[PDB]
Amino acid sequence: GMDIIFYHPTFDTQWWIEALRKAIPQARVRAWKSGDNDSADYALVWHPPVEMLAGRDLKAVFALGAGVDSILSKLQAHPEMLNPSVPLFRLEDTGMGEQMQEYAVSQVLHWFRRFDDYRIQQNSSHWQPLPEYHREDFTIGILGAGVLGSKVAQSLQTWRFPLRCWSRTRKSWPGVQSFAGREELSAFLSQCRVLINLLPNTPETVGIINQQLLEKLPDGAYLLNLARGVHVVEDDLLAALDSGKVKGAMLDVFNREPLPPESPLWQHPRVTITPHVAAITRPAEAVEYISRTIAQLEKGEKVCGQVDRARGY
Amino acid sequence: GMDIIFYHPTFDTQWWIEALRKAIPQARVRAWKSGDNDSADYALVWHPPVEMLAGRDLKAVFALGAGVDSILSKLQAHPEMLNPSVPLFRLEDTGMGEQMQEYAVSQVLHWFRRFDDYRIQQNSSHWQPLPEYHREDFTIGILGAGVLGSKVAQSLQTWRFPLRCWSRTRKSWPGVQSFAGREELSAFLSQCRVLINLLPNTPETVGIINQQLLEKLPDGAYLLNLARGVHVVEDDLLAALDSGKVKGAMLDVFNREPLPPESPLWQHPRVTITPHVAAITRPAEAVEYISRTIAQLEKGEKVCGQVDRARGY
Ligand SMILES: NC(=O)c1ccc[n+]([C@@H]2O[C@H](COP(=O)([O-])OP(=O)(O)OC[C@H]3O[C@@H](n4cnc5c(N)ncnc54)[C@H](OP(=O)(O)O)[C@@H]3O)[C@@H](O)[C@H]2O)c1
Ligand SMILES: NC(=O)c1ccc[n+]([C@@H]2O[C@H](COP(=O)([O-])OP(=O)(O)OC[C@H]3O[C@@H](n4cnc5c(N)ncnc54)[C@H](OP(=O)(O)O)[C@@H]3O)[C@@H](O)[C@H]2O)c1
Repeated sequence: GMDIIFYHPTFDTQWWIEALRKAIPQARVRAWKSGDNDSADYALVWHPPVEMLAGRDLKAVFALGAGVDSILSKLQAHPEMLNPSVPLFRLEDTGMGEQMQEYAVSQVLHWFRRFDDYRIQQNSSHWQPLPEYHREDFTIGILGAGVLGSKVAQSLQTWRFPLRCWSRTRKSWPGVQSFAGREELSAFLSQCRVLINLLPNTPETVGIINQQLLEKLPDGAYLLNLARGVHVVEDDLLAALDSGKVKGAMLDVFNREPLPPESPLWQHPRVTITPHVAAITRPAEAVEYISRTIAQLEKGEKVCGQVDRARGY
Repeated sequence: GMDIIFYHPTFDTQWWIEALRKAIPQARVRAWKSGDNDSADYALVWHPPVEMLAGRDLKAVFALGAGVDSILSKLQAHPEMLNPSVPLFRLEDTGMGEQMQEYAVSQVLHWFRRFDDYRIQQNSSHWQPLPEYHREDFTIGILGAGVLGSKVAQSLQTWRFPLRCWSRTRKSWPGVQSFAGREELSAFLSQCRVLINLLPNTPETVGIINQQLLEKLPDGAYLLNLARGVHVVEDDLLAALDSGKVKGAMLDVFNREPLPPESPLWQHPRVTITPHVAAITRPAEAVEYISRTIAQLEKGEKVCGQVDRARGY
């Protein structure tokens, strides 16, 4: 027997309540409303009101996304919101791995096969075969080598691209050269024909894709920003696009979302925009992950997807 | 010891001569010019003049492409051109398998992830997440189930799309439903959300993608024409694009190449054009295939890539 409280600003709350009840048939599940200070064992949340969590000795909180910068930022502003005893979990993969693979493989191949150049030629009804690019000139760098970065690297290794990754700690993936820490970032960047961002938003990574980073990339590089908008200094990117340093950028996330209509990114010729849909939260998969994790916690088994609040992700 | 004659209208003849000499060091290799009636054992050709082959009792002819409709059409007009004793080979895969996989996977995923819809929205600086498509609604049909069709099917099976193929004779690929012959074509087409053309050009397949074929596809279908332009009745395709039957078409080949500037395909909003570059002939790989095949022929080993002139491919 357990009590679960659920809160999400826009999802179908009734659907989630019914799905959780079936997946955890001993659970009593309820939508949280202001004033509800009754007991709860677990909370499933996205942009929770401070009142929902403050003072609660919960057994766990599950954030309904892969990224937790929104909740950690709220906690820094409202230290009373989550007691230090409460473990915080995020959604680990739950179908977002495959979605990131779909997006990255499609667009890496799109650029590798010069579909952007052919489109420009098509606009003028101009027929012209172009030289083939070669894999040896198309090293792919993955900024962030975690749950999603590993999946993307694996799918691209299938296509025989040279690969490198960047993280805080060394990785062991065969055939993927691992770079670690800020002291190795310039060497990492030097060969990245395509730079794929899959970092979390933390104080240590804000603004990392800036003028100084972009200048270290090879000429005619491509940027795929799949992580958070705050990683990219948008005016520095525009300057690199305008100079020809960056040949193309595909961006799924932005400093402000929805991306305001005055942003020059919308109409810039070498930019492709998607509205934070690279890997969406699928409710059924989230319910399965959460129910399995609660069961593991009850059995004293090791759990993977716990957030380290001191580290920030 | 052997004599090889080489002819190609545009490739780097001197490079090919030197590469063949190194790959087959007992071979005497020469570029063919009008008037050369000296002896030859093997001919490597693309759009050969009739005079180059007429009357020659060659041990084999190698056509420097995957498709042989150009040479077979010439032979039908000039029956003296190739003696019936001369076996005809084409390029089998030689890197074109992987190239077709790159093209098909990139674009299938592009459509599956609604990048064409997001681009339309981007053109108006409009932010709007769209519903996910689901694999169960995205059956991919491969028209032609040969060397290249099998490779494309295999790469797409990796992504868990439902798959079906169409050919003259039954296939055994696990997880790919095999349809065979014109009597089964309407059933094949009924579920194809994406139709990928990898047929050869033969009298039996000319014009197959016409009004009657397109009307049997599901609504909002996609066409990827990677094979020959003569397979598609361009005015029927335009009508299906204009009515909304076909949501998008990506075309690498056309009835006339270069595609004339008056064609409505160039500027049509849901059409993407590439200039017959889906899988190009790579010289080094072609030289390796040809030298290996000649060695197998000398040893009396079984050879795969022989054209059946009676069948037409
Ligand atoms: N639709 C979307 O666009 C979408 C959907 C899902 C997720 N996301 C984003 O993707 C992010 C990644 O998700 P994930 O599940 O892969 O996270 P994860 O498994 O926590 O991976 C994070 C990775 O980033 C690295 N990292 C963190 N701080 C770093 C630093 N200061 N220097 C170098 N590397 C650093 C970590 O290094 P270690 O391996 O050394 O710890 C780790 O490899 C989320 O945080 C979210 O923002 C976006
Ligand atoms: N850059 C380009 O755009 C590019 C590059 C390379 C090749 N191509 C094109 O791709 C074509 C395919 O190459 P490939 O190497 O895969 O050829 P292949 O191995 O000969 O495959 C041909 C396939 O088409 C099927 N087929 C032939 N006639 C048919 C009919 N009347 N009804 C039903 N199915 C029929 C065959 O059936 P069976 O299996 O029953 O014999 C076979 O599966 C070439 O002929 C060329 O035109 C284009």
